[PDB]
Amino acid sequence: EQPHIGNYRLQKTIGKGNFAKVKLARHVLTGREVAVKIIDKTQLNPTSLQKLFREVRIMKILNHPNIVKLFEVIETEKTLYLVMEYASGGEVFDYLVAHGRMKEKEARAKFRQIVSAVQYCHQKYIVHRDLKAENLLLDGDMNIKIADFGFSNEFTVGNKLDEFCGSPPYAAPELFQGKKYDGPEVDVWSLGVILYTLVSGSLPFDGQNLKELRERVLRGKYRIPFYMSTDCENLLKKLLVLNPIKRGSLEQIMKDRWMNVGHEEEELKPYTEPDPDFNDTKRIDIMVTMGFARDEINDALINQKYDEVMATYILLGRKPPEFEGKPRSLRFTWSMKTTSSMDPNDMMREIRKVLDANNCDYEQKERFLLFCVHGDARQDSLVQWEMEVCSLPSLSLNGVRFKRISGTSIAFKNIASKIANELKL
Repeated sequence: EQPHIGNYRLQKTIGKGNFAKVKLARHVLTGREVAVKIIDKTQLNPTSLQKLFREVRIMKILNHPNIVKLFEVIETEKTLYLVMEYASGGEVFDYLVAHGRMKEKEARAKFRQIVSAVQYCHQKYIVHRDLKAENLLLDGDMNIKIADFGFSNEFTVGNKLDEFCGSPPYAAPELFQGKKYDGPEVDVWSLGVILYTLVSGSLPFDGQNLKELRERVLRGKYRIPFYMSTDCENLLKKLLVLNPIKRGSLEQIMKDRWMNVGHEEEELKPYTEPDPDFNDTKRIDIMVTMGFARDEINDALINQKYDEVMATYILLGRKPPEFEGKPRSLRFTWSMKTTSSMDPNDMMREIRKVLDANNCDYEQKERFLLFCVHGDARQDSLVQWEMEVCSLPSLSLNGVRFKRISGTSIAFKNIASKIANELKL
């Protein structure tokens, strides 16, 4: 029986991977929603267990509105639990699944938040090294929420790193060569791969094998589409520079023309951390009435070890759940390809038939939600995802929400697109 861990009631899985799985949960004392990353302690070798100490250490010190925040760390002998901020809006590549290549003015809104977060990290001498699409999540307001610092580490001027941990398509060419790197320049490369992909719909480098992907990456030439602005193409000449010394630093990037069109007054400036507010008396007096002793509270916030007591206090300064006095009414990136007037239960009968024809297996979980799976794990093509029928802000219109649980974004986009093209609603 595992419905609970610590003070949390665990819910569905919202993320899965080779060595970690994430579940949505509700804190039982304060009602807030969280994501719980479940790391199995028995399958770690010397290197992965040094990454996990680096991961919890680094998340303890980042405090930025577009970086997933840590709430509590709970340990057992064989399992480690990181309780963190739940990003309920999906991932930034959902725009490309739903709508294809993004408009530069919309890509700029997210890329300003991504660069703000990533440069805030580089200002605290932290490099992410896994800035790939799967790690750019969105909250309920579609704000960027950068996640999974598992491959992350600190850097110091004068010292160099040698690990290669991130995804090959987003990896700077120094990594492909086994070359000792300085750090923050491999994220600046990797952000150029992200921006090229959001405004063009596909990755800048790709081959049908790693040797071809490596060769294309090292030559550093990508396709300039007809619809791409000079401004955007001049910025990628600052991100995708083959020589790491010649690549801009994100401080310069912030002052690039393309990142500030539409923002002439408010230019993108380095984010300055707020001041630590570990003495909010309203939240302390709420905790004492929930059964915590004032001294235990004060000590826990001075010791800063992300235990039960510190977790309740952080969670209290998050928006409470709304007071309580059939498809869901949700705000998601709907598309006219999947919007319809048809009765939702016949919408699911249609969704289930199309899944069968493209050899997708699924399991019904709620009245309007399926968990779907397609591909073969040998071909790096296995992908799992949710499909839910949700209402839109009108009278009888409903859509189909796709959310990836597992698998590559590339493979998710292929299978989700093909289902959406063939839904007849």
